[PDB]
Amino acid sequence: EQVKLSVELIACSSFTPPADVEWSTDVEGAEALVEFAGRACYASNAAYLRHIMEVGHTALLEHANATMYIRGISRSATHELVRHRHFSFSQLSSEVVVPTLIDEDPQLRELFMHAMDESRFAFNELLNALEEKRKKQARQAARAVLPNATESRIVVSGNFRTWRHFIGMRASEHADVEIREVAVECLRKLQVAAPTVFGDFEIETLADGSQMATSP
Repeated sequence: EQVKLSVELIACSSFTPPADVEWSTDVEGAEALVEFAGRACYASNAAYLRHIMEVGHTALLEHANATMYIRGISRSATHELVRHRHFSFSQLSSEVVVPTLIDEDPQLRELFMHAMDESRFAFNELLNALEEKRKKQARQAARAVLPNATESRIVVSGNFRTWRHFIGMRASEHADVEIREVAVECLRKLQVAAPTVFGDFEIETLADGSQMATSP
């Protein structure tokens, strides 16, 4: 069965100022935390976070964290995701993800889904023969025939700087296609959660229908 990408923001930083500190702000949560961390080194929130980014003191963004639950991401794009070492992961220990270039062609999709069945048939058949004559090891041996398109479900956490770095690298290049879509959907959720920290990124749709994000 074919599944599509679904990214859900499941965690963000909840902020509470210290009682004795004389300080108030217009925003609530992670952006108030980044503002507190900035002022703690020595007008409004959005004006202040614009200045942090302008001077490029991104070490302050490391206090705010966000967690994503990502579904409908292939094993290969999950491998590209875990290459980013400053994230923490929890991965799922049948569903299949089809590349956009194949999905937009019904002829190619029919052939892709046929190959997905072939792999599943080969997996089931090998697993049976392995369990005929320890069974945890029979499953992980049989999994060797499973394609890169196999859907994985992953919980991913990192600070705002780690996110800004992931988006800035993946949502810009072309190359690769799936990891872009993941990065654009992550940014979109982060722009709802933290408008100013992630407002410099501009989401645009390309000629071929896929989206990308760039920053000056």
